[PDB]
Amino acid sequence: KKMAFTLADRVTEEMLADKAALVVEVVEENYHDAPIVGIAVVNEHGRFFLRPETALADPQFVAWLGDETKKKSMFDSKRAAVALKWKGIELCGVSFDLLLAAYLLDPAQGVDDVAAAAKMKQYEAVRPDEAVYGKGAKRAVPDEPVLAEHLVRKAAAIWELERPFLDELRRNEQDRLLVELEQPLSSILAEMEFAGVKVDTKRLEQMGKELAEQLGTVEQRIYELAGQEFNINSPKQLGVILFEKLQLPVLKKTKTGYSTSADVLEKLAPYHEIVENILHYRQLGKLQSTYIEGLLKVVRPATKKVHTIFNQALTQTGRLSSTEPNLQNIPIRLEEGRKIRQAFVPSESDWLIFAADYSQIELRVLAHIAEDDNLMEAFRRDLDIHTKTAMDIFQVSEDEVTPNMRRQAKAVNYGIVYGISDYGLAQNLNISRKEAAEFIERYFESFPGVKRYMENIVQEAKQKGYVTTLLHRRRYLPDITSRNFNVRSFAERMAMNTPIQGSAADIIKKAMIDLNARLKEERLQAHLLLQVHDELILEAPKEEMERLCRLVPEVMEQAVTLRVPLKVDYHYGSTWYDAK
DNA sequence: CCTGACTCG
DNA sequence: ATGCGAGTCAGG
Ligand SMILES: Nc1ccn([C@H]2CC[C@@H](COP(=O)(O)OP(=O)(O)OP(=O)(O)O)O2)c(=O)n1
Ligand SMILES: Nc1ccn([C@H]2CC[C@@H](COP(=O)(O)OP(=O)(O)OP(=O)(O)O)O2)c(=O)n1
Ligand SMILES: OC[C@H]1O[C@@](CO)(O[C@H]2O[C@H](CO)[C@@H](O)[C@H](O)[C@H]2O)[C@@H](O)[C@@H]1O
Ligand SMILES: [Mg+2]
Repeated sequence: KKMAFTLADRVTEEMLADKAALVVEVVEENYHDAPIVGIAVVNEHGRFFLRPETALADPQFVAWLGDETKKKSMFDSKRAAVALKWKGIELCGVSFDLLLAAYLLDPAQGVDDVAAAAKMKQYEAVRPDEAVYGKGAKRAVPDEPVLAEHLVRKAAAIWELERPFLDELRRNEQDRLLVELEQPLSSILAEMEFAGVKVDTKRLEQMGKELAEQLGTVEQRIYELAGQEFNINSPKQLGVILFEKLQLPVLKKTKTGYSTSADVLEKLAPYHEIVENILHYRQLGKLQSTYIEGLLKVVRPATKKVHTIFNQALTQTGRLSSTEPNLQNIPIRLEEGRKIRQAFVPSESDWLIFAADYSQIELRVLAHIAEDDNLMEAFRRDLDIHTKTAMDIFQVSEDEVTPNMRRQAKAVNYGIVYGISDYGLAQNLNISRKEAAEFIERYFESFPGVKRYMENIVQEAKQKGYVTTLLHRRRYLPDITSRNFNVRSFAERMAMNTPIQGSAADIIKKAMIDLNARLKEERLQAHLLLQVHDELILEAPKEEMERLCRLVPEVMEQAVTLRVPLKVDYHYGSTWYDAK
């Protein structure tokens, strides 16, 4: 615990070796336009600390940073790349990212800093970030001496941990997943985040003004029906109004009291007309707080752009998550909410939004992995299982299936293949439990391969203690052999779902890499804006639409080659809303 | 701060 | 006990 280093005040030649562990410290969680508090470099020649003003204004250091031939090893390179972009500097040459390495080895570890990654290899010559910066209102950058040693130790750890981590990834056959998929994806996500999505605040604000009025009307209507005023957004107060004052049936209780979830309220619709109004109120209320007010709070005034952050090392299945703001959960299911999408527009005049989504993606992936003849045959015949299920459930013809019915059927298809109980299905379709049980049985009867697969994958998981995806992503499930019925059950269902969702995640990620290269290749101006799990959203001049209508679907469909074909749907328009 | 509500894939 | 994976919000 005695590490010597150089607290430099000027950049030297030895600090620019062609191989180094680099630390560009951004303390603020949201690194967009966030300050860089310090720099640390560790290479063949030594350990150095540099103040941001010093290094980032140095022509040789900036050149080194942007030199792809000068290899850098880091932890969360995207954070540094984006922070540097906001500082007008280009970062190239990142050959190793410890965050992604740790993430691939075991998502469950929740590695959020170098220290946490270090503990995976019994390395402890580095402190946790939280211990150094403190938490909450106490969070602060320590005195230079302390800060300097911290950043240098983190760089030292990355320097010493690279081989051990690559070694383990190599043994798990995940080294290519890191070097050829996640790392190149990281750079793509950095570009996407920095580019941002332009927002039509004039329109969003007008929508918010009108929403407030409509919300106000529903609010009064609710108080009138309840014969009293109360906080509708308080499940507690609401419970008293519904189950005590109004005497409605209590269909479910949670640890804190009566449940007022949407599923329960919808079931109480026949008893009082105040329940439908409350449901509507909550929807409108969510639109206002989150998609109007909340979104407006994160819009960069000067450019009218929103810059989300795609967490690439968080989900347990390989998916990405989106935060501050979350642009992966913008309304679309209900027309009222869907209009929020009219506020998301191109960043340049005469540009359009282009959206492409994978068709029945996880059913296709499951057909491949399970090798279910019927299911594979269905996709080879280009059938729509969601629509068919809709036709069967609602007892209607193909042309009588509304997009809403299809969505409900969609949830039924995925719920069944992922282990929904008869109780769950019955409650969802408001049908007899026996009926639901028969529907499920009949479902696997139709797809025996899938049934066998799910049974086998659970057994494999119990023996190996983990499951894997097509591209070797991994997830450990230690609870799978648990004595407790509940604990075990959840683990088993994770064994049934993770490989499928995870593989779908592997595919779209590769599609993004392939698409990006194709774009830069054809010198097209079109560029990715967002990824929404199984869909990619781009913007580009209208003149490039024709090319994209072929390129995007193609690249996405050819990302990987399965036993069944991949199909991509796509549309474009003046706003994200119109891209339908 | 945790719950339970909304939103999406 | 009762498909999976996520984030943000107001109220507790
Ligand atoms: N050293 C390696 C080897 C493989 N992979 C990932 C890349 C995606 C997938 C490619 O597997 P292949 O080697 O092409 O086939 P395989 O390993 O035989 O796969 P399978 O177990 O399904 O036969 O695994 C990796 O990340 N690192
Ligand atoms: N209720 C849902 C909806 C989606 N998903 C997962 C698997 C499908 C994936 C992508 O979502 P969708 O595109 O809505 O599903 P899809 O099968 O691709 O249906 P569509 O053909 O309309 O794209 O997310 C899920 O687990 N449960
Ligand atoms: O830079 C993203 C990277 O950092 C982690 C851990 O430090 O998450 C931080 O940043 C996220 C985006 O701003 C926040 O949602 C999160 O709260 C904050 O700790 C990793 O999880 C992530 O991969
Ligand atoms: Mg889809």
